[PDB]
Amino acid sequence: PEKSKLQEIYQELTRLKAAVGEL
Amino acid sequence: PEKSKLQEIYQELTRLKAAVGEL
Amino acid sequence: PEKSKLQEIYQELTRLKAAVGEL
Amino acid sequence: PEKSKLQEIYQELTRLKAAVGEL
Amino acid sequence: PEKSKLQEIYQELTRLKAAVGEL
Amino acid sequence: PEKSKLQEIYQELTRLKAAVGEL
Amino acid sequence: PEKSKLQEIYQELTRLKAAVGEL
Amino acid sequence: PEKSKLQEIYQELTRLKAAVGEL
Amino acid sequence: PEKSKLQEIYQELTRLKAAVGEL
Amino acid sequence: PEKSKLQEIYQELTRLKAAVGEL
Amino acid sequence: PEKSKLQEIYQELTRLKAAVGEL
Amino acid sequence: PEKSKLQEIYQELTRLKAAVGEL
Amino acid sequence: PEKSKLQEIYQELTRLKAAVGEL
Amino acid sequence: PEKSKLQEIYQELTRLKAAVGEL
Amino acid sequence: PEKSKLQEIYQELTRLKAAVGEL
Amino acid sequence: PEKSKLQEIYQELTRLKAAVGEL
Amino acid sequence: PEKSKLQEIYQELTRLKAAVGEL
Amino acid sequence: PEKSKLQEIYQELTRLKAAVGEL
Amino acid sequence: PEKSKLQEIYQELTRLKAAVGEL
Amino acid sequence: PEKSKLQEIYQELTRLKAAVGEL
Amino acid sequence: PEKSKLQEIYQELTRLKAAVGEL
Amino acid sequence: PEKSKLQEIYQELTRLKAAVGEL
Amino acid sequence: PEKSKLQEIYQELTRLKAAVGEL
Amino acid sequence: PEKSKLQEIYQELTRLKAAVGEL
Repeated sequence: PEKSKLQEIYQELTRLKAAVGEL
Repeated sequence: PEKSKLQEIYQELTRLKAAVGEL
Repeated sequence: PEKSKLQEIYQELTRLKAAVGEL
Repeated sequence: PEKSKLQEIYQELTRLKAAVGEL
Repeated sequence: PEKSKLQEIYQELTRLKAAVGEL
Repeated sequence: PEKSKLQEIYQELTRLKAAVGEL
Repeated sequence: PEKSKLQEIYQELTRLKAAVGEL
Repeated sequence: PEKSKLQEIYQELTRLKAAVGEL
Repeated sequence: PEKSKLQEIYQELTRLKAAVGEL
Repeated sequence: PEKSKLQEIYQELTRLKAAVGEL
Repeated sequence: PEKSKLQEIYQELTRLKAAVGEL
Repeated sequence: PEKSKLQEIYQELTRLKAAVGEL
Repeated sequence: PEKSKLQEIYQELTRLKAAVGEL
Repeated sequence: PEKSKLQEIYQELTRLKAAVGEL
Repeated sequence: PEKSKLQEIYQELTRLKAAVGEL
Repeated sequence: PEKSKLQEIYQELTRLKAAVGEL
Repeated sequence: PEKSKLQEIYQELTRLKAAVGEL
Repeated sequence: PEKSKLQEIYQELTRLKAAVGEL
Repeated sequence: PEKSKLQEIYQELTRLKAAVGEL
Repeated sequence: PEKSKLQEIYQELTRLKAAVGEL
Repeated sequence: PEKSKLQEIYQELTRLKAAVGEL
Repeated sequence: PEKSKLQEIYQELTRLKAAVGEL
Repeated sequence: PEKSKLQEIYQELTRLKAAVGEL
Repeated sequence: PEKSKLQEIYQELTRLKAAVGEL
């Protein structure tokens, strides 16, 4: 597992948090 | 921790993003 | 990072998916 | 990948779970 | 927002429809 | 809460508007 | 969609029910 | 369910309240 | 306005029709 | 109260007007 | 249509009944 | 039932009151 | 004006007709 | 009181006028 | 037609009856 | 029954009173 | 003038006719 | 009193006038 | 014809009866 | 019976009174 | 003048005729 | 008294006049 | 003819009877 | 019987009285 993978996971979570905040 | 684990995590996030987009 | 950490992360995602399915 | 990264991921999930519980 | 809220809204509408039908 | 619920609510309102227009 | 929205919808319905009861 | 749906529901209620006030 | 009001109006008219028929 | 009620009231008035015109 | 309208109609009928009783 | 209906009813009553006053 | 009044008028006329027939 | 009553009264008066004219 | 009219008619008849009784 | 009828009746009575006064 | 008056007049004439017939 | 009575009176007077003219 | 006329006629007859009784 | 009849009767009596006064 | 007077006159004439017949 | 009586009286006088003329 | 005439006639006859009784 | 008859009778008596006065 590489650093760039966890970043991409973290970045998805961020975009999921923002979507819920628009519900 | 192996690569296939983070993929499965990433893949779940994807299916969570899609579900919220149908709310 | 240890295996048990990614499992706990995966398990949280699971419980988040189920909550959204009850919205 | 370091321990502090998975913690930050876990912590985001936590704050996402709480937001959905307020929907 | 939870399921029980939309039900209570739907149930009010129902009782409003019935009242108008008695006018 | 799912999309089909708000539709059913919207559809009831529609039939309530039409009933009042016949008073 | 937030909780305060469905409340405002519910509250309008309430004031509509009361108006019809004065017809 | 999206924000624009509850608005459209709220807006219908408004036009229903106004119609009853003309009875 | 309620159903019982229009009935009472209709019933008065009836008793007015009968009175004129005795003139 | 329904449309057909006010019509029946209006129709009675009509027949009362005609009776008085024969006095 | 409002309550005060049917009252005013009912009140006119009353004064019409009384006039006929003086014929 | 609409406002214009009760007005037309009220207006007929008026013309009935005037006719009786000419008897 | 009531029925019994015109009868009393008619009845007087009758008794006037009979008186003239005795002149 | 009906039209036919006043006619019968008027008709009696007529026959009373004619009788006096033969005195 | 008003009550006072039939009275005046009745009163004339009375004075006609009395005149014939003096013939 | 109309006003003009009772007048015509009253007017006949008048002409009957005058005829008797010439007997 | 009453019937009994003209009879009394007629009866006097009769007794006058008889008196002249004895002249 | 009827016309035929005064005629019979007048006719008697006539026959009385004629009798005196033969004295 | 009035009462005072027949009296005056009756009174003349009386004075005619008395004159014949002096022949 | 009319006024002119009793006058003609009265006038005959007058001419009968005058004839007797010439006997 | 009465019948018995002319008889008494006639009777005197008779007794005058008889007296002359004795001259 | 009748005409034929005075004639019979006149006729007696005539026959009395003639008797005296023969004395 | 009046009473005083027949008396004067009767009185003449009387004076004629007395004259013949002196022949 | 008329005045002129008794005069003619009276006048005859007069001429009878005068004739006797010449006997």
